[PDB]
Formats: sequence, C-alpha cells, structure tokens
Amino acid sequence: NLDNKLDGFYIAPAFMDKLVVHITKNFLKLPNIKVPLILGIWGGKGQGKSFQCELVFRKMGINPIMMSAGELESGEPAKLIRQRYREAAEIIRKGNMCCLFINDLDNNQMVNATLMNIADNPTENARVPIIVTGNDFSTAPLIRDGRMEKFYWAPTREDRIGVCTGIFRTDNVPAEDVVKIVDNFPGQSIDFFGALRARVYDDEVRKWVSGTGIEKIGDKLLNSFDGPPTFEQPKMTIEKLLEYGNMLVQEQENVKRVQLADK
Repeated sequence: NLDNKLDGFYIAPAFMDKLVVHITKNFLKLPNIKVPLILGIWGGKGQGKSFQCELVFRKMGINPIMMSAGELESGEPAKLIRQRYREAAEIIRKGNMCCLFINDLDNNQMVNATLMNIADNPTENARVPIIVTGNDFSTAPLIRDGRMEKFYWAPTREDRIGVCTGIFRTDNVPAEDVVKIVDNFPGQSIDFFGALRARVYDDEVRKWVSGTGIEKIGDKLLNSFDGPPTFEQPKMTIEKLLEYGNMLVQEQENVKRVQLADK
C-alpha cells in the first residue's frame, strides 16, 4: 500500500512491507506480542536482494551499519558484531532510525551464539533491529525457534519489471518496452539487464574506436585541448534491446558449453 518508487527505482512492495514493518516494529512497545529482533532474508535470487534493502533503507533515511560476510570470517567474528551493533545503537541512541544490516552468507558456532546472547536482551543499552541476508539460513534454527524471522522473498513478474525499469530510467524507455524484454528473457538475473544496457554503450565506443583511428586514440582521448570526445547517451530502443539480449544469451549459453566441455 505504501509508496515503493524511489529516484526512478522500483521497490518490491512485498519486500518493503516486510522490512519497513520489521523495523518500525522493533521501535514500538506493542502489547502481548514477542517481536523478533532479527529478520533474515533469503531467496530473491537474481533480483537485487541486498539492493532492495539499500533501497528500503534510503527510503526511511537509515544509514545502516553495514557488515560483510568476508569481514565476519577474518577476535573479529564475535567482537565486530557487538561493536557494529553498538555503533548502530549509539546512532539510534543519539536519534534518527538505524539498524544493523549484516549481509550475505554461504566460527559459525560463535556467530550464531553471539546472535543468541544478543537476542536475549539489549545489554546503558539500546534496541536495534538486525537485518541479515543469505542463501538459506541453515543451522538460525535455535533463534528461528526463539527470536528471529526467516523471510523467503519470492519476487513477482511485477517485481522483475519494476527492478528492470530501474535499470533503464535514465534512457526514457516505454513501460511497454521494459515489459517486452523482461517477458522475452525469463529466468535472467538483474545482472543480465545491466549487462545488456552496458553492451549498448560498449558497442558505441567500439564504433568510435574503430572509426576514429585505433592508433590515434590516446591523443584524441587525452593530449587534446577539447578534452575526451564527450559521448551522447545511446537511445535504448526495443529492437536494439532484443537483438542485444539474444546476443548475450547465445554468448552465455556458449560459455556454459565451453565450460562443461573443457571440464
């Protein structure tokens, strides 16, 4: 029900209600319900699950306290959680909303255990909603049973079109156009479409290069007084898009071939 578009970007309104509400819930004292502190987000493969989070956070003006998984690998594993919690908490405990956004997973006995002890109370303290992302939250079990929420994000076709409109806002493309390609290219990531749009730019440069002297480029590009030759953004027309989309798919399908046949 709440407004899910943001700086030309789209947000899956199921994903939004889940996160927004998970968050605002942990700031309230609402009667006779145990509110889970941490919300673990899984699924939404190909779709920008982390990016959706970022989107939501900006939409509330939360500068989350980020963390990486590679950081929680390399003292660090336990400590850095407590400290990154406290950091967020001190933000919240000065004012304005904050949350600890822990991101990605695929040592662990501990990382769990620190969650469990931290889930049991604040501990001067503070109340900070943790958000986590992964693939599937395996062996969470004791804190799912206890005090955490798993959330499988099943994006719609609607969500894909939305995320996809995001990618092309810049190039003023019919809502129609976006619908045709997404439909035309099912089970492809958002990475696919980024790649597609980038492939159109690429080609233009390739034409420029090939055109205006491979040998005499570094100059026209550097030791010129008029600067680099400032490029005009290529019109992202539909037939362009389709041609490029199959092209990329053939290529994909081909790397799979050379991969499995070399292996």
